[PDB]
Order: sequence, then C-alpha cells, then structure tokens
Amino acid sequence: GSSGSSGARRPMNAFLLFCKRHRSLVRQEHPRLDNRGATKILADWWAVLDPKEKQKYTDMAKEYKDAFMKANPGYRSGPSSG
Repeated sequence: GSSGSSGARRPMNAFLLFCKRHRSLVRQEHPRLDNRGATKILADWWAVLDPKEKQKYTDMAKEYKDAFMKANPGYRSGPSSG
C-alpha cells in the first residue's frame, strides 16, 4: 500500500493491459493529449468495458504479474488457482 516507499516497478493489470492495447488507439484519436490526457481517455474506455474483456485482461495481468513475482516476501496467494 502506501507506507513510505515507491515500489521498484509493477508489471501490469487488467486495466493497464487495455491501456497498453488501446494506448495507440487513444494516442491516435488524441495524439496531442498527454500521458495524463491519453490515460484519461483510456480510463473511461476501460470504465466502459465488459467482463469477458476484463477477464482475458485480468488473466494477462494475473499471468504477467505472477511471472514478475519473484523477490516478494510479503505476498498473497491462497490455494485455489494453481
């Protein structure tokens, strides 16, 4: 959370995935926009996303993250998905 340190760097997320996918889309429909602006458009785009899509995305993140997950002592993972 927010204790007092900026994590090294996270992988991605179901949302961060759609942004990395629609990134160009937005950037295109709005090149002038800024990393903040284009990111403000993606948000909504996501905010207006179905589950099926989120699912696949979530998997990608749940898959991309795990991969990254290596040197993490304080982590969570219950016996259900393996």
